[PDB]
Amino acid sequence: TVTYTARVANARFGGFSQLLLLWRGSIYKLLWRELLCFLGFYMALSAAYRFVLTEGQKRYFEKLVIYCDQYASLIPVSFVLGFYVTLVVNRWWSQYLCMPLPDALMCVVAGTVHGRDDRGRLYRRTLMRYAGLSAVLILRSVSTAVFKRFPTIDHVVEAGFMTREERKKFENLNSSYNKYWVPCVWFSNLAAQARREGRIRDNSALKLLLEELNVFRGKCGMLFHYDWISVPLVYTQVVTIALYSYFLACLIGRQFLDPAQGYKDHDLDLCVPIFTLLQFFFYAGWLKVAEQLINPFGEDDDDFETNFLIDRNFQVSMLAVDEMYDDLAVLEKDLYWDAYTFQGSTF
Amino acid sequence: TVTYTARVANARFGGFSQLLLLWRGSIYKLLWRELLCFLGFYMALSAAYRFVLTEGQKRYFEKLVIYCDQYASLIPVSFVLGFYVTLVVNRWWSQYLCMPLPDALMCVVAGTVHGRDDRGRLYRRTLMRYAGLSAVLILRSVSTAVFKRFPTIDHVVEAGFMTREERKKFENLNSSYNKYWVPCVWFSNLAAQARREGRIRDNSALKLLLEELNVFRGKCGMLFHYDWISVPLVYTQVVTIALYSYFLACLIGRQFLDPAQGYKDHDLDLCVPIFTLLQFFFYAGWLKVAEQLINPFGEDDDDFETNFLIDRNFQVSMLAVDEMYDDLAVLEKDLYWDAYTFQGSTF
Amino acid sequence: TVTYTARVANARFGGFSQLLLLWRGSIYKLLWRELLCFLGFYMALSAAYRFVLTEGQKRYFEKLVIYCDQYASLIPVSFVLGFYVTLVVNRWWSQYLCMPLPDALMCVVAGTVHGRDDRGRLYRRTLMRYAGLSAVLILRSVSTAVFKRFPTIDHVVEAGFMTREERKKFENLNSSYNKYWVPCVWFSNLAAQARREGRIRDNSALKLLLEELNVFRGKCGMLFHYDWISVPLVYTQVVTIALYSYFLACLIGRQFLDPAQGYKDHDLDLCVPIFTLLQFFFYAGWLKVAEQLINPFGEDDDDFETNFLIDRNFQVSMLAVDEMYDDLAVLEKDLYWDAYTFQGSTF
Amino acid sequence: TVTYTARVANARFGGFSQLLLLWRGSIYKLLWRELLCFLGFYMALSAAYRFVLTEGQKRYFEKLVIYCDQYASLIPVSFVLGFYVTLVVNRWWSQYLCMPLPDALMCVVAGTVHGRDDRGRLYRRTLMRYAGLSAVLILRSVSTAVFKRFPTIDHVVEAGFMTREERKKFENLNSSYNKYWVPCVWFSNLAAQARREGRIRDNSALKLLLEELNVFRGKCGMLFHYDWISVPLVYTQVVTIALYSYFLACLIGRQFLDPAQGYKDHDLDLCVPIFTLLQFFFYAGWLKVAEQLINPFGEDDDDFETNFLIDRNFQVSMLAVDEMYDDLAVLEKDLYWDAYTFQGSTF
Amino acid sequence: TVTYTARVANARFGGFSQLLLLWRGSIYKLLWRELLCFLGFYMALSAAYRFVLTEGQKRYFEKLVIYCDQYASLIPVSFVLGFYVTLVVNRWWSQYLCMPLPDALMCVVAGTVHGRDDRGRLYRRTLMRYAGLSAVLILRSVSTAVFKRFPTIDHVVEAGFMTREERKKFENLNSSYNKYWVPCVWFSNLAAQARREGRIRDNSALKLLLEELNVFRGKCGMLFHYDWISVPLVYTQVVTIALYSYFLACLIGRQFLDPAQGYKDHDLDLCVPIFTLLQFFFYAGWLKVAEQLINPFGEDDDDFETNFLIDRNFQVSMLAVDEMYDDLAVLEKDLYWDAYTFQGSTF
Ligand SMILES: [Ca+2]
Ligand SMILES: [Ca+2]
Ligand SMILES: [Ca+2]
Ligand SMILES: [Ca+2]
Ligand SMILES: [Ca+2]
Ligand SMILES: [Cl-]
Repeated sequence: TVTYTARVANARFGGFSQLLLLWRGSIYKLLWRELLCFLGFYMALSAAYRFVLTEGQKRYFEKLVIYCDQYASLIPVSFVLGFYVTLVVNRWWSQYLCMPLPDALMCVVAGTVHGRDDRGRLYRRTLMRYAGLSAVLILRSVSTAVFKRFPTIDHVVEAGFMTREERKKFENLNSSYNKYWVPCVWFSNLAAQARREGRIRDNSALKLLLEELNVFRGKCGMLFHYDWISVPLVYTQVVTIALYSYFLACLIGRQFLDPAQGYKDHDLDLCVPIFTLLQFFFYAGWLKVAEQLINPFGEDDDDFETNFLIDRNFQVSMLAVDEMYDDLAVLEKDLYWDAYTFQGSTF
Repeated sequence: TVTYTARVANARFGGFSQLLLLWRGSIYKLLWRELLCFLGFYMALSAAYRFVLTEGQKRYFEKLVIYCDQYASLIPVSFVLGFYVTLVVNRWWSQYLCMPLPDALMCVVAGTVHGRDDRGRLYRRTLMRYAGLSAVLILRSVSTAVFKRFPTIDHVVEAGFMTREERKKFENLNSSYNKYWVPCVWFSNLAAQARREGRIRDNSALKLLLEELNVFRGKCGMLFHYDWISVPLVYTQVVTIALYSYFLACLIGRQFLDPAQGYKDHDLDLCVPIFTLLQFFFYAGWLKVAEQLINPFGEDDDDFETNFLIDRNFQVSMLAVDEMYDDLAVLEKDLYWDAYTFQGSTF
Repeated sequence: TVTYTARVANARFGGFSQLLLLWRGSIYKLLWRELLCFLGFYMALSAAYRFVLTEGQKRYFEKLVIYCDQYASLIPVSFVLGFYVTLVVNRWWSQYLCMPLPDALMCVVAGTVHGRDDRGRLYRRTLMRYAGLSAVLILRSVSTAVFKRFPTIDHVVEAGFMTREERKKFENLNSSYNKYWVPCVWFSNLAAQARREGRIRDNSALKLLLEELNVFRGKCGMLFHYDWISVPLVYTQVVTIALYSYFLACLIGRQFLDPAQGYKDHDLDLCVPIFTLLQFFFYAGWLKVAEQLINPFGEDDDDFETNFLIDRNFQVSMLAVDEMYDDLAVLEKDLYWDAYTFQGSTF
Repeated sequence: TVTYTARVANARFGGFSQLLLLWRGSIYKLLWRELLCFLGFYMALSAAYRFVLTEGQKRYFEKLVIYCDQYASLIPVSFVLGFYVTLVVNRWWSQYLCMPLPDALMCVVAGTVHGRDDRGRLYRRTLMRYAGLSAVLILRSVSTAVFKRFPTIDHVVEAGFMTREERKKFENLNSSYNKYWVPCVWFSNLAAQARREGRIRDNSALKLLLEELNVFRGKCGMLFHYDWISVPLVYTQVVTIALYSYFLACLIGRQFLDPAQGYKDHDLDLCVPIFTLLQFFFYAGWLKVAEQLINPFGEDDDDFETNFLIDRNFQVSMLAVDEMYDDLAVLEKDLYWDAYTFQGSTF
Repeated sequence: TVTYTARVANARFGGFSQLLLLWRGSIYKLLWRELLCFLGFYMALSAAYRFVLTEGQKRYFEKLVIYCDQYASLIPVSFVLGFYVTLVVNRWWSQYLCMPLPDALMCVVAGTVHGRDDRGRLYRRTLMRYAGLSAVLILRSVSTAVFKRFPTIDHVVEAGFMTREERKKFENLNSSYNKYWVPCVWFSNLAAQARREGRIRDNSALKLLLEELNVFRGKCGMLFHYDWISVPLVYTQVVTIALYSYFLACLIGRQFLDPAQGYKDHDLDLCVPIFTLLQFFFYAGWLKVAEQLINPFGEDDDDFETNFLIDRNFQVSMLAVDEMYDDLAVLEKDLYWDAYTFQGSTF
């Protein structure tokens, strides 16, 4: 994730111009290799036309260039590209919204699971750790960065998210499918035990805990579903082929023809195809943004910071349910007890 | 479902190029027959023009080709195609999101339905089996793969989702409509019985169970509704006719005319209509993706894996509510009890 | 509703081609009269130009035809048509999703309203009948098919949805607005009475019943709102005028001019305007789909089957709450008690 | 609101043609003045060109007309207009969905607030009146029609929505912001008092009442937010300028030039610019629909009927909670106790 | 926020024309500098062509101008601009909807937290102050205006949102991440303490309080997420480059060429490029609206009034939970106890 929100707080004279000088998470970084390859192929073809082909071969090549220039518009590059990019971007934001967070669960646990002794601390910490463990399992299933951080369940145990006994129970479970849900069932069982023990004082509190757990588990399952159901491969292949074929055609149709031949619209020999290069930049860059966003759990610059989120979530949950439990400041009267540096359209 | 999420984790130099070599769930697989038919018809027309027609017939054919080329643009192929494909894709993702899953219900049941003896196991297993049976019934109603797996209710009984006594009750019910909902009413009655028996310990737990059951049943009903209310047949017919008529016109208008006739824009005889073939590839491929996604419960490569989901859901639910019930590891202090391989825009 | 989901389960070679042979709920059925009128007017104008007008009149007519052909593009037919059709289609699916269904309510009632005697049956049946009656009232308010089935409240009473005493109470209520909500208030009062009587055993059950009732009543109210707030009449008039004016202009601009006059682009006299007819087919068909879908409660082939839904809902609700109440099969061990015909991207 | 749903129940031969004869809430009503002004300016320019300018001035004017005709396409009228209209229409439907309705609250109150004596009637009536008063306050804040009906809080008191004592409390509250929320806090306090008094019999009933109150208050707040956060003024100014500049350019570029000058595409002098007038009609009408819908609480024909809704809501709420409370017909066996005028795709 | 809802209540003859005279929050204010720079560069190039270049240099410049004019269309300015602006506008409205509001929480607190003595006042005021403090913390994290108002936590303490003891607890918490959530955990702990003390009378009331708290905290977290996950920098760079390159090309291609050279379409020398300036105005203005809306928490005229909202929310919450608690007017019979200044489509 490359954040630039602060730079664009206000619309200024050189507002978006300053952002053109950024390299990390930039379009130049994503596309310079492809732009170089396109320019090299175009230059090779141009040099062959200028210095290799004979006069008759040059005449035939000019006819072919005119033909390609006139008929390359038949490829609906923008038609397919726009739909594909819209689908990818919508999926991208939806996937970000599906990353589980323990904030609601930690607030509920701090408010509902009680006891200042070691057993109450154990209950709260274990519930939050079960939530975090389920999140870690799903993330290592769907994210390459998290998987690299946790290439085995032994790594998860050493990171403290799972214990050795929990590891034994986890591995002894006979199931050929992803087990990211197991900590959620552990959470349900532990919450039921706490309610039966009196640590959770009422049935409404247990119900709220279970509802928060279901929301968390649903976000984990949504992450799994997004990982499984990719964007249809047909769409990806179609857009890739459209872009590739269009610019392969432009390699010929956008060639500078000899101005002495009087061809319509071929009157200025600029050598470098500035506008063809700009069009390639824009279209290939659109597709490259789609490529980067299609799997936002990779290791691109603009991909989600899943490891940072794991660390932050675990730290915050443990703090909230252990250090902050029943640790309020005395009720004091505030500043305005005795009371800077629109009413409507019809009023 | 053809998953390629891992291949596209990062935006690489040859990122989407590698995906062009996939056959299963590809555009080539879906469209090679149609492309071959179009090319064969075009080649037949070209050969007839080149070797059969007389000089005057050729002149008239050239006039007709020019006429078709100039007036085939009147058919709004992209206008209708884009709207149709957008509608189909939105319905496709919505339908996937409507497939029932027992995860929330299994967590609630493991947390709320109690008893380590045979009766408690029976309660939990039967509740999860009722959910799974309702899902199986709706899926065999709407999915051809599931129906092939379960062509009769006898198959459902032999698969273990229904018992013989439940089968008798199910068949004795006098109703001419789909009975996918019957297991949900069984679930409600059984949950009420468990609460009255004391297995469910509080009214809040029963309420949460019923809410989860309603969510599950609502997803089943949404699957039924999507199966019933197809995309309007008028739209399908209109898009099919638009594509067919446009490319039937292109069969004539895209013909290579004799360059010796001096016709504007007919100067190079390439024989093979490369760009016409590419345009057909793209437009027909867009419509073929729509065709494959319109009913995502068929047997296409990219259709949903409903049988796999049935098996996974049943296995996971049974495991969670039977083997994992009240089977927690002792409360142990975690690694960080005593405590790898951004704050905001204004900070 | 014309359902063709099964025909399109798989993407086949002749996939959407087979659907072109359907008449009921087809584009041909909706548009053949208009296509015939357009063709007749075009043919009348063509015959007048060919056999009536004098040479000078023909020259002026040719000038007018060229003028109309060149300036008819100024009418943004697709621009307005696409937005209108998108709005109509979104409203159409939303309206279908707003049709009330008693499934959630029937499950809750079967689980919460108790008693195997006559009084308990009366309670459950009356609650479900109140829901069904409210749905019937709203549907006869908004649907022409339902209104034809129930042209008076006497018809509703004879259909069994309302009793004579309930009819007296309903008619004695002094209100000038639609009374579809009255059965919902009856439902609330009856549920409160049942809870006070002990038939509903806990306050949570009553709360769940009231929440389900509110969801049902909200769907009824949404149906009322969609019926009341039509698509803005300005949009309908604008799209109708755009289509009509565009094709009235095409009646002149698309005329076949005498090829002996050497007019640019008028070189082939085909008599029949194939592409103009195809363009009219597509655009007028788009508008006709909008026309059919704008009020989906009419009597079009693709309109919702409201009477079928009323019958199905009443039958299923009565069955679920009366015959299926406390009618479970004994708890039996299932097939897999002792245990056919993907893990992630990083795995 | 101009409702025409019944007229469009079925797709008929003259389906949308009949709607062209409606005046109230029509495009003609909204746009005839602007169309007349455009036509008058065009005619003035045409007369000046025909009868005032000298030959050399006419030649320069013809050059300017050709220049304007060719370069007026640079203004992206449709590009900005479509986005603006889509935004406005989405906001319009969202705003309609945000108008508070007392139906859910009245059902809950009739089911939960008890007592057939004067005190129970007082409780129910006062709760519903507090909801209605909050709605009235917000509506008079955001709607010009409601404000005209209630130009002062004295008008609200005389309408019966507020009492004199409540008025004293309302005015004594020291707050410089809109007070539409005050009746909701009164509702919360009164519901708490009723629960403490025993009129509300359980804590779940009070919770459901408070949840319904929060939904109602949230809709009121959404109305306030929509009133406050207008569509960005930049967008409105940009679209207005685009339309105005485009058609000011068309005033010159669409002029009929002398056919004797042989200018390309200027061969027929029709005097009246039929297609330019039609294009203005369509584009200006699109913007006028946006103008009418941008604030749907004004006094346009198609604006929401806020006063009617206020009256209906108050009448229905009072009826439901006072006359219909505990006023059920005896439990009678229905018609079908002893039992007119699809199963799936795979079946 | 520049509100103009009242000005546009009705569609009038000079409806949107009046809005063109507004300066604050206008397009002119945002874009006059850029328009001036573009005009100055164009004028410099024009003067150089007219008075500096030699005849041969002028011929080459004319060729280059024609080349740029014909090939500048290859840059898909509108294609990228529309998608970018749509994304930005959707994010803008979503971000506004995510600003936390205490209305629901204040209603719940006034209805559930009881006691007319000093301790009850302390409880209610402290709960609402915790909500407001969490909102202030997140807003100063994401908003530059709020941060300027509260550049340090000392400023927050002096504003009365935090106490000195709460400040000590807040700073002693060992966490490297944003602490906006800490007041929410304080709220949970304080609500639990109040319930244990009897101030909250039932478990359902505590559950409702915790649910409202979770909604509030979720909106705060959504604000944080929107601040963190910016619009992809690739999209911003691509749109900026597209606009800049297109209008840099127009600087040359839109030059007025010497009419004596007989160049096609260069016949009228107007000196000032009116339509090029209008096109720049529209496209650059679209991008400037995107720039202003991309971070709606800056200090633009149309940015959200976060400080006003903070003040209003605190004042209203304190009033509702302190002055308005248990402060109802006696239950009086209303005006209509004894009872101004549509039924459906089928009726
Ligand atoms: Ca990626
Ligand atoms: Ca399929
Ligand atoms: Ca209809
Ligand atoms: Ca209005
Ligand atoms: Ca800003
Ligand atoms: Cl609840």
